[PDB]
Amino acid sequence: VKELLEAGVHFGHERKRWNPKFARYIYAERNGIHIIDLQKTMEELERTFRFIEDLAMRGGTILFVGTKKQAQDIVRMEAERAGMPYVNQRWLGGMLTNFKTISQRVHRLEELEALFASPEIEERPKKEQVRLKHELERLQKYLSGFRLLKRLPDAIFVVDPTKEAIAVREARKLFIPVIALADTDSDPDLVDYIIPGNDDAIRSIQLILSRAVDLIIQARGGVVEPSPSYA
RNA sequence: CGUCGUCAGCUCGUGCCGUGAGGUGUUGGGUUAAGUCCCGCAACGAGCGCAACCCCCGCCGUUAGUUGCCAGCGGUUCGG
Ligand SMILES: [Mg+2]
Ligand SMILES: [Mg+2]
Ligand SMILES: [Mg+2]
Ligand SMILES: [Mg+2]
Ligand SMILES: [Mg+2]
Ligand SMILES: [Mg+2]
Ligand SMILES: [Mg+2]
Ligand SMILES: [Mg+2]
Ligand SMILES: [Mg+2]
Ligand SMILES: [Mg+2]
Ligand SMILES: [Mg+2]
Ligand SMILES: [Mg+2]
Repeated sequence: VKELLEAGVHFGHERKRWNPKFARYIYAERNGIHIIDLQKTMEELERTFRFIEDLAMRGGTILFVGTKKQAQDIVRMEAERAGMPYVNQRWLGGMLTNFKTISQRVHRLEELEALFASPEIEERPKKEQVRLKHELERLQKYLSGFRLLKRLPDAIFVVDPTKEAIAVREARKLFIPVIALADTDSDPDLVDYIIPGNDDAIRSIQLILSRAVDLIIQARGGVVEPSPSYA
C-alpha cells in the first residue's frame, strides 16, 4: 500500500523554524531546509497504517482534521470517501470535550434540514424565513462533516498538530488516539501515531492522506481505486 | 412608587484557562437608537434586557347610514 518513491513529493521543509524534539526524524539540514528521513517515515507508516487498518477492521471511526489552506479541500474528499467525519473550516472549541453540547448544534441543523425540506410552513414571514436560510448555511459551513460524527471518536487524523493543537489537546484529554502527519515544527510526544513528513505540499498532503484512506476501505470490505489527485 | 436609565447593560448552563479570587463567552474589526446585526475568535449555546407583538395619529379598502352627512332632480315659511 505504501511507496518508496514518495520521496518525489516532499521529504520535508520549514527552514530553521523547527522543534528540537523532532531531530530524531531529521536526516540532514541541506538547502536551509530541514530534510526529513523517510526510512524513519517508512517504519512509522508501518505503525500508523497498522493502527489505521486495525482500527477500521473493528468498526472504528477516525475524525479527520484539516483546516489550513493547502489541506482544506483534500481532507473533505478523503474523509467522504471512507465515509469518515471531517472538520473542514474552523475547529470549534470543545467539539470533543464539549461534544454533547456542540452536537446540540447538529440537531438544530437537522431541524432546518426538515423545515426547508418543503414545507412545514414557508408561509411565515419571508424575513423570518430568509433569516434562517443564512443560519442554515452557517451550520453547514462548519458542521458538514462533524454531523456524521454521532459519538466521541476512536481516533483523530490531523494534518498539522501545531496548527491544530486545540484539537490535539482535547483528544489527548479524552484518552483519544491522536494520529497525525507532521513536519519539522511540531511535538512528536503529542502524537500517538506519527507520520513524519511535510504537511504543506498539497502534492504530499494528498499523498499520505489519499492512499491512507485507501487502506481504510480495504479494512471494511472491498477496494476502490480513483480519488481526487488534482494537479 | 422614585431614582440612576428607555441608559445597553446584567448573567446562566456546559467546555477551556487559572493553586485561588476569578477569567473566557460579553473582548477584538465593522455597523446600529440598542449585547442591533455582521466577520473574527476556546469557545458553544441560553436567559433577563433592546427590538417586536399592543394603543393613538398619518393614506387607501370593506362593512354599516341615525341622532351623523347633502353630491345631484322635486319642493322649501328659505333651517338638510
Ligand atoms: Mg505550518
Ligand atoms: Mg456599567
Ligand atoms: Mg462554566
Ligand atoms: Mg494568575
Ligand atoms: Mg481547571
Ligand atoms: Mg465563572
Ligand atoms: Mg456584561
Ligand atoms: Mg465576562
Ligand atoms: Mg460588560
Ligand atoms: Mg474583558
Ligand atoms: Mg435604546
Ligand atoms: Mg464571540
